[PDB]
Amino acid sequence: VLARIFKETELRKLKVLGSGVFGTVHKGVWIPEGESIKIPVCIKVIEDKSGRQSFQAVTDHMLAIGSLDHAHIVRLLGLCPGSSLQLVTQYLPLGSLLDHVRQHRGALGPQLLLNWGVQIAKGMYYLEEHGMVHRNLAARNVLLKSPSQVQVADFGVADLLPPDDKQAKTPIKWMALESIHFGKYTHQSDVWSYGVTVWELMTFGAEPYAGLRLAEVPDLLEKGERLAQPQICTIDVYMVMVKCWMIDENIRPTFKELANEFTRMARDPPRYLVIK
Ligand SMILES: COc1cc(Nc2c(C#N)cnc3cc(OCCCN4CCN(C)CC4)c(OC)cc23)c(Cl)cc1Cl
Repeated sequence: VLARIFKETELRKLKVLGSGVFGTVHKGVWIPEGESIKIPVCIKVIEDKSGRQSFQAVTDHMLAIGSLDHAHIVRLLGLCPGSSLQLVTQYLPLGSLLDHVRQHRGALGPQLLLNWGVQIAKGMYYLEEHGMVHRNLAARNVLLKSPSQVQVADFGVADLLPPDDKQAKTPIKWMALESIHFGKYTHQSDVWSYGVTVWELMTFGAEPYAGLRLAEVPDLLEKGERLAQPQICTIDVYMVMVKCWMIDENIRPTFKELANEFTRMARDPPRYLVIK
């Protein structure tokens, strides 16, 4: 695939859906010139409020995000350079998997939970096979394309911005220790974030390290503390998560191994998730 470079005139933002550190997200419309059609899209505006740099040039890394497509990632339809960067995707109205599980909780049933572990790993495996480091995997950035199928969103976006060493800006509770301590991001550090994400699913959207201050999270990890075993998880599921949070980057599983292992468990869900 190949992403489109939009003219500013064929994009219109219509409503803010959210706002974080990696930009503001809008419901939008794509109006391709002269075709008499208005296509619903989702628009993420990235503005560098720290250093006030522009995004007028189409970098190799923006083209890399735009040449990826897979059933379990959100395709980047295109972008629109400018003083702020606009990223354009399909609009997925069903929203985020985090909100879904928080609302329905155990009513979702064990098959769907394990199936989603498979799908997120397959999406991540695709991204790894194409050399794309996500840098911000989390249950909030897994989106429902359908009631049963999810897609990994926001891959590559953190790299669109240069680091600011000015003295909360990054998602500490989802990050591998090597990323916190050294700013190093790899497919192996995406595996750590994957383990947190599937922990979010099995707890139905509990907050990781619920009541501790962010400053204290690295020290607890080095001392060997980890997210607790979810109530529905048998020891076999939890052990897959624990291997994801090894400080040794080389002991963590691969995305191929993770998709394989959740495939095997999804073949007999109640032997692995026990939902009262
Ligand atoms: C464009 O670029 C990017 C966009 C995104 N984020 C989203 C992507 C994608 N992709 C796709 N689809 C999304 C749909 C959303 O809202 C749907 C449900 C909300 N409704 C609000 C109003 N009430 C009445 C009903 C529910 C949404 O909300 C925040 C974010 C979405 C990301 Cl994570 C990264 C990049 Cl680079």
